[PDB]
This record gives sequence, structure tokens and C-alpha cells, in this order.
Amino acid sequence: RTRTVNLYGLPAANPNNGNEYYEISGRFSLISLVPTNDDYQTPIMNSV
Amino acid sequence: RTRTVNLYGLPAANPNNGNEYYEISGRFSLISLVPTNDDYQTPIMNSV
Repeated sequence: RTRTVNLYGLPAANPNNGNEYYEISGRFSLISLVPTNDDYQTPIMNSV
Repeated sequence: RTRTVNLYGLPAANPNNGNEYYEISGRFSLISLVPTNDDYQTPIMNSV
């Protein structure tokens, strides 16, 4: 009803289309460096 | 039961004649002046 047709792209008007949420699924890796002053005794919940 | 008889016309007393509507059919030619573009005036990355 206006002078703009055959653009392409997602405008900011209603990006969600009323969907409750846009969804992604995947797997992420991570190699943390929790400290250690002794072999047998490794921590959880890094809080330093 | 009155003077005026044999007159040509159509009075307003009962024009519907018990009909719901008077219908007419035809063709409809319009030469309006649209605002529509010609696929120009649109950004250079106008595409999938």
C-alpha cells in the first residue's frame, strides 16, 4: 500500500513475527584453567 | 379510484416492488495513476 516493493532484508518493524522465541541449538566446548596446588584436589565453581 | 390514470413514470410509493434489490452488471475500466515503482530506486544489494 506504499512505494517500496521487492526489497530484501529483515526490517525492525516486527522481527519476531510474533514467535515467542527464535531458537538455535548447538554444542560449545570450553577448556577452563581452575587452579591447583595439589594433584588430588581440583576445584569447582571458580571464584577467584 | 382517482383522477390521474395512465401516466408514464414511477412513483415513490412502492419502488422496491417486493424485491430485495435491483441488480446491474457491467465492466469497469480504470486508468488510475499508481505510485508503484519500476523496480529501480532500490538498494544495490536488492537480492537473495
